[PDB]
Amino acid sequence: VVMEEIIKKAFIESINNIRRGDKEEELKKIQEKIVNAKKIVVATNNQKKFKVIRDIMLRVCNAEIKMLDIDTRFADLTRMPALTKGLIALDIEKADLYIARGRLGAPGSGSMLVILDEKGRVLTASLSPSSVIHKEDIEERIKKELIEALSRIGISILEH
Amino acid sequence: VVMEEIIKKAFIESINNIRRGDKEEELKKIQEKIVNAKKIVVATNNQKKFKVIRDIMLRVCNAEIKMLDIDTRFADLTRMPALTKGLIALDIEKADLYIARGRLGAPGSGSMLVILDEKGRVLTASLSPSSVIHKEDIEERIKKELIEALSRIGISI
Amino acid sequence: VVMEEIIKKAFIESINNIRRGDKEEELKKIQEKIVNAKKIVVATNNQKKFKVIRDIMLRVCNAEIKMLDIDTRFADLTRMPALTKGLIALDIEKADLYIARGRLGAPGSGSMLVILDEKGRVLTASLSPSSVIHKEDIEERIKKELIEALSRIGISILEH
Amino acid sequence: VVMEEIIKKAFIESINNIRRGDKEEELKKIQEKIVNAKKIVVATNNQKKFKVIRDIMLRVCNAEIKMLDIDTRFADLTRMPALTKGLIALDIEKADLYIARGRLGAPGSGSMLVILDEKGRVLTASLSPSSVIHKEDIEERIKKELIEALSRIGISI
Ligand SMILES: Cc1cc(OP(=O)(O)OC[C@H]2O[C@@H](n3cnc4c(=O)[nH]c(N)nc43)[C@H](O)[C@@H]2O)c(C)c(=O)[nH]1
Ligand SMILES: Cc1cc(OP(=O)(O)OC[C@H]2O[C@@H](n3cnc4c(=O)[nH]c(N)nc43)[C@H](O)[C@@H]2O)c(C)c(=O)[nH]1
Ligand SMILES: Cc1cc(OP(=O)(O)OC[C@H]2O[C@@H](n3cnc4c(=O)[nH]c(N)nc43)[C@H](O)[C@@H]2O)c(C)c(=O)[nH]1
Ligand SMILES: Cc1cc(OP(=O)(O)OC[C@H]2O[C@@H](n3cnc4c(=O)[nH]c(N)nc43)[C@H](O)[C@@H]2O)c(C)c(=O)[nH]1
Ligand SMILES: Nc1nc2c(ncn2[C@@H]2O[C@H](COP(=O)(O)OP(=O)(O)O)[C@@H](O)[C@H]2O)c(=O)[nH]1
Ligand SMILES: [Mg+2]
Ligand SMILES: [Mg+2]
Repeated sequence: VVMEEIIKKAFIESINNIRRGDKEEELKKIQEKIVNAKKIVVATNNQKKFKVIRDIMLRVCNAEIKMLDIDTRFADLTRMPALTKGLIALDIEKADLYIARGRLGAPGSGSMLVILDEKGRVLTASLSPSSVIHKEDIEERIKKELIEALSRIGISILEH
Repeated sequence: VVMEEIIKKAFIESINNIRRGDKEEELKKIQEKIVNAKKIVVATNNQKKFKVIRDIMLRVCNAEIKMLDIDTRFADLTRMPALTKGLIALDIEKADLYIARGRLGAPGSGSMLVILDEKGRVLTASLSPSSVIHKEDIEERIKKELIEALSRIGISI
Repeated sequence: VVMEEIIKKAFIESINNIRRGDKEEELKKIQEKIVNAKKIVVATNNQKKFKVIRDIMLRVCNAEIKMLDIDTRFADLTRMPALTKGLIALDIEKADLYIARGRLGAPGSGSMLVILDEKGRVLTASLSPSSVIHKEDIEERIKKELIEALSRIGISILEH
Repeated sequence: VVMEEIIKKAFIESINNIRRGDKEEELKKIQEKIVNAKKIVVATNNQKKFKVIRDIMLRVCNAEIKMLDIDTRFADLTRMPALTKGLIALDIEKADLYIARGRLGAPGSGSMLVILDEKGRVLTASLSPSSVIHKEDIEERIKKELIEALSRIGISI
């Protein structure tokens, strides 16, 4: 069943006041979109943030993965920089998923990593404190944010 | 030093390719906005949700804390329901801080708890998976979400 | 050539600070999207708005055109209700274009008619005052809105 | 009565499915916020957009009026740049009214002039076609946009 249909049903539940959380069928659909993706676009500058994310994604899918270099001055004055980044990618490349990483909200708010589908829907995301608290190397943070973003919707990065 | 000024300095750092992450002064300003709020709106009309959140906030600040008048479940038809719940609150009550908890994104995407300031800025947030994964009490979950949203910007219970 | 590439060119003009207005290639692409649509969804439950819109759109394209079948009234709790409606249609139906009409922003701000494509981009739009001021039948207002929305991006609705 | 309270009444009409169009009381409130503004910010660092808009607003109010120190061109890669510009002004400046002018949506979609209040709500707005269609100077178009935005909410010169 198409994604549009599963979503119309969750919306009807809410109108009729009987919506009692996320459903199994919904999680399954999000899993499918991710593992069967054919094209993925990652929004970063920097050839080594790209490498951490590409090596993790090749473990869950058989997709072509392309970097896209976003002049970030055009995202970091918006209300929600990471989310802005993914949508910039959405407008200028055809793909099945878009992954981006940046400031969550107002300055001092820390990090967000987010995954969008081909219509801009937020499928999953992950968060980190300001580096002034967690004090980890940016590469190591990206790894953890990705692994948790995949696992909270049911995709394990371990051997099957 | 007022919030407008701190954000201007951060914005001009980004214009000049000098921004190297969140600064000390930015964390301290957020911390202050939260511990010094005189009025907090919880963007909900479910009494269970309201109660866990009111009781926790009462340990970090000294504010009047009220729930909303109308059902925020109608936010569940937008792209980012939790976010929408905050902005609904902001439209219909004056307050220094708005707290809202709902679905993150599309159906299946789990939870988001977010804290907004009086102009709708996003100060901090935390996320959980769908409950069919974590299998916890909703009151337990809200409790862990709020504690993490505070500790990540440097407030400890 | 594809919409992603045309938008990329425009984004690279802004980055390089030589973006001195919309380009003819941009207008042509938007016209083409509208003229060649096969499926259109009108994000309304009002049979009177639907009819003005369907009778006008049939003059410029040869598409299947339908309305939305869940309640749209809850859009009126959000910041930009006409927009929200278009995005609710996007999320629950497959189509090449979405057309919505509602309140512009805050209570008292009048009406917006808006047109989105399959990825949620805003292609064109038009406004009316509150009817406390303009005082006209709704059908007449819908008609004028749609006509201006189409012609400001270069689609003539007249004889020929 | 305050804006929050007028907005809550309208939201309750929608929930009970009795809302129609705009109310008289709502128009008067918006009129009153604009005519009595003490501080207006024009969301731009371009002097030419600033003068046209400053000159028109002085025909309807007695506000102090300012522009910004930073360029708002950095909004032009978002989905709705004119909106984004207004929100960038709201984040770095306290005012009663914010006025912004930019692209409506996607490239080729024309222009939008938009007015926000102190919490970011959209009060009124005006659109033009791309200039390759209308062919007029930018100072003339901005002048037309602003005059229509005020008259559509009932403020005339
Ligand atoms: C993950 C998710 C949250 C959500 O919004 P909420 O207002 O937080 O939750 C609506 C209902 O969904 C169920 N639920 C949400 N979170 C939880 C949870 O963490 N543990 C349990 N047991 N149940 C939950 C409860 O019945 C809630 O009352 C909605 C509407 C959704 O579709 N998915
Ligand atoms: C939290 C935050 C993130 C952010 O955007 P990003 O693209 O993720 O980071 C831009 C720079 O900000 C710093 N930074 C962000 N997160 C981290 C991190 O987790 N560890 C380290 N060492 N540094 C980081 C790095 O120097 C990056 O090169 C920006 C732009 C911001 O203001 N705050
Ligand atoms: C319609 C449109 C507007 C727009 O942003 P703006 O800040 O309003 O204008 C950017 C440049 O686009 C040109 N422009 C915009 N509106 C006009 C106009 O009404 N008349 C003329 N002659 N030119 C205009 C000017 O060169 C502006 O400096 C952008 C960035 C865009 O891509 N399209
Ligand atoms: C200006 C405005 C519009 C609006 O939403 P809409 O879907 O555009 O219109 C809602 C109802 O308000 C009335 N109405 C709206 N626009 C018009 C109009 O232009 N002429 C007339 N006669 N009536 C109108 C009709 O009863 C509509 O069905 C809402 C919900 C609002 O609060 N304000
Ligand atoms: N009797 C009556 N019903 C109305 C009027 N305006 C709207 N309605 C009802 O409300 C429905 C929704 O219309 P509207 O909210 O404009 O549609 P939307 O564009 O889907 O939001 C209509 O189809 C009518 O049944 C009116 O003036 N009189
Ligand atoms: Mg309606
Ligand atoms: Mg003919």
